[PDB]
Amino acid sequence: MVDVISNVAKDPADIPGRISRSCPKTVTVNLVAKEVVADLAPGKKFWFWTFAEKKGDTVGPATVPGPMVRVMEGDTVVINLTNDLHNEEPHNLDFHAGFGAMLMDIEPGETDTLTFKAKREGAYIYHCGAEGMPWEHVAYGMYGLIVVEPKGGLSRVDKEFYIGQGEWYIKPGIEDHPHIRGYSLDEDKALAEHPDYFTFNGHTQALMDPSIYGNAITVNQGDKVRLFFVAGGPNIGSNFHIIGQIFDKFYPGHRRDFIRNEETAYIPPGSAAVFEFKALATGDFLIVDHALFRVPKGAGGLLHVK
Amino acid sequence: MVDVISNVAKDPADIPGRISRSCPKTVTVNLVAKEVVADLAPGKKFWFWTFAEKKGDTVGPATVPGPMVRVMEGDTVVINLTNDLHNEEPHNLDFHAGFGAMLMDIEPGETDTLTFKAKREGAYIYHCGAEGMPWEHVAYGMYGLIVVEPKGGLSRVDKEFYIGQGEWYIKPGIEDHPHIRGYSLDEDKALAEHPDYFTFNGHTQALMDPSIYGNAITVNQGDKVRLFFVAGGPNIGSNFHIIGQIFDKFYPGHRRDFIRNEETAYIPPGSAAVFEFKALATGDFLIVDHALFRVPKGAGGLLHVK
Amino acid sequence: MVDVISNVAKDPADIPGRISRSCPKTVTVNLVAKEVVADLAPGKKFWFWTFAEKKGDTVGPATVPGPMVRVMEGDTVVINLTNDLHNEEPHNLDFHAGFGAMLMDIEPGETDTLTFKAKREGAYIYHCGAEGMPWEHVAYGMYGLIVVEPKGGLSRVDKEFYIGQGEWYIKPGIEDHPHIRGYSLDEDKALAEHPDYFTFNGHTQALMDPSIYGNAITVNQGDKVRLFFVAGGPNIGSNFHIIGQIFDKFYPGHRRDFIRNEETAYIPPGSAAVFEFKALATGDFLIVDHALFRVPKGAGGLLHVK
Amino acid sequence: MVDVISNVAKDPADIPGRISRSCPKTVTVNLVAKEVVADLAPGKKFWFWTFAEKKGDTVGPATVPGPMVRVMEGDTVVINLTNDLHNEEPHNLDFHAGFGAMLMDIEPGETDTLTFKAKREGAYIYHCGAEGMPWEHVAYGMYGLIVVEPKGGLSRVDKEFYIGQGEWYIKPGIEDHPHIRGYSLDEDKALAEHPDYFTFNGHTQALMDPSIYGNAITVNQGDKVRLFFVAGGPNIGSNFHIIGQIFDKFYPGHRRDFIRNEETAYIPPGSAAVFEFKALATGDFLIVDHALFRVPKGAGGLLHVK
Amino acid sequence: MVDVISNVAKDPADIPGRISRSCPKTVTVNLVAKEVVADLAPGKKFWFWTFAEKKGDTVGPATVPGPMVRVMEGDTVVINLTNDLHNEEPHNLDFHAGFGAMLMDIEPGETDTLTFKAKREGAYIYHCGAEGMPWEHVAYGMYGLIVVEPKGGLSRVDKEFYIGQGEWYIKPGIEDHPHIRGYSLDEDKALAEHPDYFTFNGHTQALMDPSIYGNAITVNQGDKVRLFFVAGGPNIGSNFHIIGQIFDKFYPGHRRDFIRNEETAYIPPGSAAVFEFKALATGDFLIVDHALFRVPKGAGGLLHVK
Amino acid sequence: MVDVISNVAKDPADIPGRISRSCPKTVTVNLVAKEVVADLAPGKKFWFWTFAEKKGDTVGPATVPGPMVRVMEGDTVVINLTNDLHNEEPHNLDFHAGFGAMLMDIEPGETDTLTFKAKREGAYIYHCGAEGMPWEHVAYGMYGLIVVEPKGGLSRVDKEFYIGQGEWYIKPGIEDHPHIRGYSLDEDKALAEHPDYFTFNGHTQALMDPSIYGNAITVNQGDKVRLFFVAGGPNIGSNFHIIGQIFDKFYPGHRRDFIRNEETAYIPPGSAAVFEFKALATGDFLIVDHALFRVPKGAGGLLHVK
Ligand SMILES: [Ca+2]
Ligand SMILES: [Ca+2]
Ligand SMILES: [Ca+2]
Ligand SMILES: [Ca+2]
Ligand SMILES: [Ca+2]
Ligand SMILES: [Ca+2]
Ligand SMILES: [Cu+2]
Ligand SMILES: [Cu+2]
Ligand SMILES: [Cu+2]
Ligand SMILES: [Cu+2]
Ligand SMILES: [Cu+2]
Ligand SMILES: [Cu+2]
Ligand SMILES: [Cu+2]
Ligand SMILES: [Cu+2]
Ligand SMILES: [Cu+2]
Ligand SMILES: [Cu+2]
Ligand SMILES: [Cu+2]
Ligand SMILES: [Cu+2]
Repeated sequence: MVDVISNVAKDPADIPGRISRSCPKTVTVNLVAKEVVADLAPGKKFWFWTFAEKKGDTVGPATVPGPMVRVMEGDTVVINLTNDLHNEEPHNLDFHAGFGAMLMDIEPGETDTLTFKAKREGAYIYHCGAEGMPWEHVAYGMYGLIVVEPKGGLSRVDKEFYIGQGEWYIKPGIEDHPHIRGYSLDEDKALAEHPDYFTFNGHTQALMDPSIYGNAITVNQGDKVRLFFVAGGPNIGSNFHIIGQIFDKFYPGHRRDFIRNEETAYIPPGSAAVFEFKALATGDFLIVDHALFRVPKGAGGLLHVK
Repeated sequence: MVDVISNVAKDPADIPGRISRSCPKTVTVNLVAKEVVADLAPGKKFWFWTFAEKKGDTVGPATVPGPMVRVMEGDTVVINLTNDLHNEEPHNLDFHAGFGAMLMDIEPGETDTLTFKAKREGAYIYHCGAEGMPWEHVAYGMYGLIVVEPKGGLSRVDKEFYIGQGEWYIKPGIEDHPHIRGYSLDEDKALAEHPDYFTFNGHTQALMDPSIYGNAITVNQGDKVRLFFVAGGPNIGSNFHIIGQIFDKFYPGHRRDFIRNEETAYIPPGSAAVFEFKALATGDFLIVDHALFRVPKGAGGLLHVK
Repeated sequence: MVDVISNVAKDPADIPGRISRSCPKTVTVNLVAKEVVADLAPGKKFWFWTFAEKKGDTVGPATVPGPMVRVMEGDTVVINLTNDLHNEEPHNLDFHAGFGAMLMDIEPGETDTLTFKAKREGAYIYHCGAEGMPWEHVAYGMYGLIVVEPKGGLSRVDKEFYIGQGEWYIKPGIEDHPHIRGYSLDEDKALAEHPDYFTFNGHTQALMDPSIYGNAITVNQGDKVRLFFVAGGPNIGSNFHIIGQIFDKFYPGHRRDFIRNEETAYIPPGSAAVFEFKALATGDFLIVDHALFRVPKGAGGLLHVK
Repeated sequence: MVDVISNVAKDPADIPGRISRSCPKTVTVNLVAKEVVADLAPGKKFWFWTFAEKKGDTVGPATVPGPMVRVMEGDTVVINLTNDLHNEEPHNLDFHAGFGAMLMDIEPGETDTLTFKAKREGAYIYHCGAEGMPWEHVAYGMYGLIVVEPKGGLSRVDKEFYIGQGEWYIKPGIEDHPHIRGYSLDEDKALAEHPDYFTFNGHTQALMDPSIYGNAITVNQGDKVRLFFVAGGPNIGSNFHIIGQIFDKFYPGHRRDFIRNEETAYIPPGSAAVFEFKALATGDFLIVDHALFRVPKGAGGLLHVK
Repeated sequence: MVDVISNVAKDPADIPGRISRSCPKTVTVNLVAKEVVADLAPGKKFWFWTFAEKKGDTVGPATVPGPMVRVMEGDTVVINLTNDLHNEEPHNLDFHAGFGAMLMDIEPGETDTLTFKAKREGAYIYHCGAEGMPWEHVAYGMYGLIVVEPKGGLSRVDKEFYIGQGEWYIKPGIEDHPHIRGYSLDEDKALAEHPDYFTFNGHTQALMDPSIYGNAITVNQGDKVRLFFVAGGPNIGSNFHIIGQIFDKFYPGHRRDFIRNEETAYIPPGSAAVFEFKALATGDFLIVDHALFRVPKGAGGLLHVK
Repeated sequence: MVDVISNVAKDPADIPGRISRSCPKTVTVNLVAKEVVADLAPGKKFWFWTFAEKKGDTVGPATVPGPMVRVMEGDTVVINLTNDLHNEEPHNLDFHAGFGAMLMDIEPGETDTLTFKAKREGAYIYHCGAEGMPWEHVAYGMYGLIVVEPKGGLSRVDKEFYIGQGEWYIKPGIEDHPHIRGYSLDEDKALAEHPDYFTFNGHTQALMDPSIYGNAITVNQGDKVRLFFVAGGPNIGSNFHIIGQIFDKFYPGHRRDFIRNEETAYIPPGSAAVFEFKALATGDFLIVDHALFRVPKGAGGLLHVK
């Protein structure tokens, strides 16, 4: 029987450590595909397909976006994916950071390993592309961010965070688990690109609710901040912008190629990027897609400066 | 009782003077938030929320986009905002050009001053973000462009213009002023991102009608032209392009970071940018968003070369 | 009476030869506007307005996107357009690569020549803008790509291809040719930006069907690949991305201005660009817009690496 | 009767203040041409022609190289030159930092003003070019350094110093002042480019003797150091290098154009340049021209790191 | 019997025409090696070995430096060298602009052709390297400048000039032509690098004497000036500098690689370079090597600004 | 008693292996200071002070320039210097590649280790600076080249070589070893900068004599060649140039900062640099300082292309 948890919100501080090395290495991460029911919005239970990071023998939590992977250019990257036994649909990986870096569909219970070399630096998206239906798998929340830093790592910053944006089309009733009163993917609404809710880090109120990481992204005044951003979509890009903030550096792919002083950057679906800004002003600031009516739909977050 | 004027179209030549100085200064502008009824489209009266520039004791006209602000990097910028006495909803400022450069909601009648230092160069958007509902306030037309030029100013050009694009969702009847037969904002159409009309400089026929600035943007052949462009949205970006024209320089944020020879540039909502092109061909040329069915809806302008 | 052919799919290998010269020249191409009925999707006949390239006395085939034009910066470009006698609506050219490079509407039967100098390098779109209704003419498939290479030509690559993306709004019945059972343009669906099908190179299954250029784009492992890409629209841009591939170079307009290591690039409607990537991984790879539900609608292609 | 002082050594710390402004200004300096007898080397009295800086009503000391002038690009530079009453030969100015920035020969007693605009940034040499014999006038020590910093000034550093290198050809006996037992310029040795002594800051032991600025150039470990360097010549350039030090930045003329990590830089006679290096190692370090036998001849200084 | 002419001074305006083409071509020049007696200095007859340019059937004059060659990058360069019948020593060519671009020693009377492709842009020196003794042949004045401009040519300028610097060691008596009372090369003085005279364009007073090209280099105020400079040596480089002038651009080899705002540039012997400066100041200005005692020896020229 | 060998010529192919790693390491080299008598020129025995590289238990040969050291930026460099027991004067190291990277004078017999971090990339000189008389120690031949390559190493080339230039002042008789008939350093000639011989790699005929490395530097046509060059001096720089060759890249200190297409580059004494060129022409080519009378004095080498 399916697990039913409060939410799949991803902490935007659960980030691997900064890179200060030039020696290539074999970086290795353990992932587990987890089908879960949880609140998408307040009062709305949704059937999620998520990624969870396994450390040692311990696993979870299940989140949207998935766990942030972090490596250096020239490293060898090993992702062990497991498909939980209590899942329904099969799953697999697809890393934009690698050349032909896709796994083969693994059945619930089986576990396979994906090995690939990260030979192009940048922020990339990774996702579930199983059954040749990447649309359906991403739509349910199976997407995360991988960053390949250059040799020596990116310029050091005071605080760093991770945000994944996505849109959701909800149909009441789940085909499986009919006992559960909650929503399932809507093909029609999805095909028509007419979403109901927008989410930052897997929840409509995530980054807006103190209980659900509402004060999670907080920085001291005068700090340099870096933001690893993904647009999971699966259809709508993000006109990303933070109120009262100016992006000193913006690079979608390479550190060297960037625009200075961007206010709002269009991040297309299925793409990741890096934002850099100094927190020169104190107080609360609203993180939002600048398609503003999107914000009421949940494209709304909160940055704190002390 | 509400004022009812023909239109809120903004002259795309009402531009402050070019900057040729390196001495920082305290540049100061007087704004007044003005709720007005006027033609959005021919035969359609709409309830606008606009910005107007006050010179000396004289104010107006009320326009969309709002008045262009123009400063140098390192200047100190002072905006005195006034909320007219005959307004309904409260208002405030939000400048993308400044760090935590937001005012506090001022009530109809009261007047506050916003002081901020412009320490990042570029073209930025400013707007009304009052009542924590920037979507509603921008949707009614409360958006304008500010440019922070580098020290010495941008490279001199023969002719310069100012264009703000926006989309509108209209509901017949205004909740207030029921006597007026005209349209008010539609939450549903707005939330669904399905606009009825598109406008350049606050009117569907603005830049297309000789009476309403139709021949306003005219330049001599062989001239260098610069265009300060804003995408007010509040939801739809602009695939900006001018027929028979090639953009020699395009920079969304910094002068140094630009692409040469762009044909169509995506300007996301809540963003401003600078276009530069030589008028090497004579005659009439259609300024349009390149989502072409948008053009019938009003995303259509006119450039004249003599 | 109208011609009725199986499809208007464009071979993504029918490309002019690479440029290795610095001597400017007068490059000349013969085009013929061809109204045709053909399969848009399997089982759906659509009324197309296309461009065809005339070599010597021989013409055709009629395709979407139109024939790729290819010149050097400083060349003199001569396009002879002919409007077939059995056409209905008038037509003309509009080249984004030239300054005021638009023809005048030519009637079915008449033939005019467009001469222009290509003095800005880059990948550009060209299209039919006749009757002052570029939306209607582009919507029916009258769009192609022109590239102006720098002097010496772009860096040489092993394999090169040409892809035009577009979206379609279909209404059953053609106003003309009522005898034909097939679909015509839908103003309403088009104005609302709610397309039914998406196409790569003029067909929903083109680049997916072995019969219809399905294995057309095939390259040997370790090859450098260049892709000339257009977004015909006429309303929807393309979040272009190829699965298992990383773009080493991406330039929308100038060769010099580009971003390294892009995964997904937003190509706005009415714009063309150049993608460059090494085929370091073997096997099949899905070419798609990353608005993934678009892929089921036909935004789906196939790249083969041996 | 001539003045006879111990030495004309220039303190390499008597430097104007750093520039942190972008507002152009009229910077003004008062100079006085001073013929003096002093020790060139220990036990060798030489007849010097020097420049001295007049502050307020007070003047002196007389030094080689002359006083460092320091301005910003776009400033207006005013140099009042005075030729002392007890001088013999006439004198004038010649600034490499200005376009046609030469005075006219002023007679002993008379005083003229040189006004010029500094519209090209960089480190330049200035000198006495009177009587159309710049060789004779420079040979006697009439040379100094002027730097035109960019707007905003050069990047700030912890410690800054000023060094002028020169070579000397000495003939016993002065034509004038026969009573004095000391040396005068040797035409023959000078014409043959065979100097006897080399000097840093006007003395053979200057920068080597604690009494004569020997510990004058001292910096704390980990400090950033900037060095304003002139090669007075008048015939021999300087293969400038500091032992145990690496120049992180070296620019002869423009800040932007520089080589990173230079060990020894050739500074041609009649040229000035800027060296930048971090003092990462403690202890004493020998400043020298790398024509090493030059060092015994006096091309030898001392840098201290604590 | 040997010819005896007044001087071998080269007009610094006898320059080929500017290049405004990108089409490679086969540029061809006819040279004739001419041994001549003439004034090196006033009252001093010297035995010169020079190059002369043959146009059509007409040849001469014989000059130092030799005739300026001027081509575009990618051209094919053909130099027909002739060794006059009344010469003594054999001669040949050696172009620094070409890969293995050396002729074979041609005997007096015989004529050979040198063909080479100019595939690296820049200013280069060419000279006589015959008998494996390039020192002896260059010492007598057999050196000239070749420039390979990029495709399109260098940026256009108002006025352009050509200057070759050299030093001379003179021995009274010529081994051949004993009847002539004049000077021949001195091995000892030459080997010891102790020259007697310095020359600009083959004469000590050339560029200083109105009769001998003294007012030859004259430009209008506000003009852009370009200078093609060679350092023939054969031993001493030139600390080139023009009084009252600042070099806006200086490139020894490639147009792209240059330093801005140089005052004095060291040009090593056997090297050529390009100087660029605006003539913003009127009047007379002294062109000189900044080894100033060199100027009395003849390293002295004259620039006029009106 | 002193050793007496034929010559101290250094093989310009005895070069450490190319670097293809980014992992910092502790690179370690064993040096031994060796006083030796040998032929400077044919028939002239000179008293040399040289460096020799000790591999394992085996040492020698003794050469000028000393052994080439080769490391990566960020490595830790360990040089064990030994002063042979049969030496007279004490010795020490001085690396331009390190911050305060000087040893203390070690007595004949004693052995010390120099540890330093190479944190600035480039080609540098190292030498003996013992007894505070670097002039005397370098003059006798105690100088070599160290290169700090960037992470990943310099771009790979087909063939690589090592050349050290120097000048010599010789006095007959050695103060020590009076039995030996040969020459010792001349203070006077040295102080006056009037050298007798010039040498490439420690011998006048080295690189010119088949027996003494005359055909040592040989490369196949079409090969890319890199040259690590030092100017030991100790007084005269090198106007380095190779006949029939063009330097595609020239960097004195940093790989990034370089000039393209240099013909002759001035390398000041006490400096090292990197030259890069393609061997597009076959046959013999003369390597020389372009102060051509220097070539007869021994500044003459030989490059072979097959
Ligand atoms: Ca990315
Ligand atoms: Ca902007
Ligand atoms: Ca383009
Ligand atoms: Ca300078
Ligand atoms: Ca050159
Ligand atoms: Ca170096
Ligand atoms: Cu899945
Ligand atoms: Cu993807
Ligand atoms: Cu408002
Ligand atoms: Cu905003
Ligand atoms: Cu048409
Ligand atoms: Cu178009
Ligand atoms: Cu004087
Ligand atoms: Cu000077
Ligand atoms: Cu000759
Ligand atoms: Cu040469
Ligand atoms: Cu020693
Ligand atoms: Cu040294």
